[PDB]
Amino acid sequence: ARGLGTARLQLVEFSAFVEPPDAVDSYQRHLFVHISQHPPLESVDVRQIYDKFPEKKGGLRELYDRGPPHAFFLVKFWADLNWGGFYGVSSQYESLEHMTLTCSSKVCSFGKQVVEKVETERAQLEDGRFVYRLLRSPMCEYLVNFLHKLRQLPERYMMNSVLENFTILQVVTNRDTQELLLCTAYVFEVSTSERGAQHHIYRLVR
Ligand SMILES: CCOC(=O)c1cnn2c(=O)cc(-c3ccc(C(F)(F)F)cc3)[nH]c12
Repeated sequence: ARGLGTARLQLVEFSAFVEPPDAVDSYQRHLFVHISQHPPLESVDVRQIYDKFPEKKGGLRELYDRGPPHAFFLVKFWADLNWGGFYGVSSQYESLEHMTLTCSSKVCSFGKQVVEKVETERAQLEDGRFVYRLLRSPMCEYLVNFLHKLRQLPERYMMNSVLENFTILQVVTNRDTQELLLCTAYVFEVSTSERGAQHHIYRLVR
């Protein structure tokens, strides 16, 4: 694996952003986190992140046991919290086979599920490949609220302390055959002021 994606499904873009209200006058947007995928990746042993994701039911541990392991990834984000209009999230996946996807996103706090978002995306055949777009989806209110509180902290190390207990688990399944296609675990730190968002993608091995 050389990127976030498998033989059956590749992540092309993900971004979490805000467009200030004056973007209508002159467009701009702030990216909190961003992955653009328009030598193999480093690996991380899954035991090292087991605590950040509750055992619970159908958690990282359970899903990873069912497999296949080449479908499991860890993304480390350095979020850019240096920026009040539209808060949005955009995702795009690609595949060679025609499928209907169910994308489940679970937000955890202190290894306890807080909110869950589930959506179904159908394929658009474009240039011999199938594309799945969910663009400009409104960011869930819990995380818009979280970002506002998070930016109020006076110290970067306090934001990292808070973000230590904050994880997202994203599961993409083939809706018709129910087989898992992709599972990404996301962990978070805050980027320093001058640096924008950054990420590091790893394969989850055990
Ligand atoms: C990481 C993968 O996320 C998703 O797949 C997804 C789906 N709905 N969704 C939101 O409705 C808000 C965020 C988000 C909001 C804020 C931040 C952060 F800036 F705090 F890091 C990160 C993700 N993320 C998501």
